[PDB]
Amino acid sequence: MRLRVDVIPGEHLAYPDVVLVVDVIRATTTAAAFLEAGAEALYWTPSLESALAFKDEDVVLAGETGGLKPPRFDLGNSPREALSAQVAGRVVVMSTTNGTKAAHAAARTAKHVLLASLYNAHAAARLARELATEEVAILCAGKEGRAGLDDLYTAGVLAEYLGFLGEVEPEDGARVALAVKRAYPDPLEALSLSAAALALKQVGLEADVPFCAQVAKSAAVPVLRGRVGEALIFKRA
Amino acid sequence: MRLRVDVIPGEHLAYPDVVLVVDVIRATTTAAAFLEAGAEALYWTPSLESALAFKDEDVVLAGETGGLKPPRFDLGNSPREALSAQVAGRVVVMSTTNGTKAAHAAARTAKHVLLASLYNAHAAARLARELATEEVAILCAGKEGRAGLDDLYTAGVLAEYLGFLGEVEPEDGARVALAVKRAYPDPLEALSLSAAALALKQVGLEADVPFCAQVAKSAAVPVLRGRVGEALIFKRA
Ligand SMILES: [Ca+2]
Ligand SMILES: [Ca+2]
Ligand SMILES: [Ca+2]
Repeated sequence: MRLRVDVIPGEHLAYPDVVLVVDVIRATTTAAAFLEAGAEALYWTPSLESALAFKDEDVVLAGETGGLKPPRFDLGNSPREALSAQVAGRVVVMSTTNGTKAAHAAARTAKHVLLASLYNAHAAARLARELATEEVAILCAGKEGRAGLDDLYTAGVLAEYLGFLGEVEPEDGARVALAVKRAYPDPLEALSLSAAALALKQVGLEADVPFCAQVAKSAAVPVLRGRVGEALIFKRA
Repeated sequence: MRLRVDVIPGEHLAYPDVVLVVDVIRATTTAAAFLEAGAEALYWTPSLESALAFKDEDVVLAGETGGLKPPRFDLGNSPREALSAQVAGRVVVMSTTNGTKAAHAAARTAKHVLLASLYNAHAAARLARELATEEVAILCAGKEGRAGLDDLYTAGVLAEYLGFLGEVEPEDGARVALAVKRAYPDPLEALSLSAAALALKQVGLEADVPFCAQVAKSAAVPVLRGRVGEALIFKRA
């Protein structure tokens, strides 16, 4: 079973089998939290305006620009606020920056697209292995072409767990991700040292970092199951 | 001093101060070997075609596509062959797949561009610290949008040495590079597990890997000093 980590997305990159998309602070952690709270589905849109379009339907609008909730949205991108929100049985539309680009990119060629985080890591890894036939790839969203220490650490936790579950053939990115995991046995340390955590502290949202540093506290795995208009439709596996 | 590592190049990425460009297997190692052999200058172009335009009496053309010497070139990209080449006092023109383009990307904005490898690591790190005033960035060439374990290990060796010289404030990429260095006590293991080493084995050029794994065997540091047409002009510092 090949094990691959792409440290940043690339328009030209292709995925032959499974792809675990990671934006641990915060988009993919928030996505899992909404499904853990019972949301019927998550619609990930490619832009703020595209999410604003559902603003009339029976949905909850969640998202951020610069990490902060847009004035017309119901919720921001905090996974803590997502987990406690009244969304059971509801469709949540999410508009986030780095995370949606990565998912739309992987969705271009992958057979399966899963949204992974430290929060749902063991369940996400187990489903990836169950669905894979030749490769489990992990795509780290990073930020604007530069890799994130937090996403790579998460990819290292996933890579290590996948190795615990069965044999794996890693390539370079996966060896890099495992090295990042080995260097930070503490998930909260790896995440708190990251640029994404500092960005949240600069806008007063650092309380979200410990939530994102939780490991395997949810079995909710968003899986790409369809598309409507510009939205990718994720459902709980 | 800020310490930055970009795990892969990006067209829009900018560098405010010093950049150490790394393509350890093999372009930046080969660059240093040519200067160790006495070459007067290295002209790095961004394509085979542009390198060929510099053909002239006593000019040596070196390079590769798919790791192999192109038909019209004098030498390929082996650092062993570069070190033993008849290049004393001559201009060596090079075009390679990853490294020479990465240098052009950094040179668009950097104040200083140095070509770094394990082979000249300590001299390169010392020169970067001497020239820097606000930041030393290390640009890993990788391969076609994906990070290389070998370039990141090399960046970690450089990052560690820069830290011996004074205060460093690392960002995410630099912490990833240092984690890769810590994960591999033997530079030959990081390099021989890398996709770049396996790609050389596919075409029978793997004898160059041990050469690339030498640490601080040369004091020759190619430093950017000019540009003529499509060639970046590097001289021995
Ligand atoms: Ca992020
Ligand atoms: Ca290379
Ligand atoms: Ca030109």
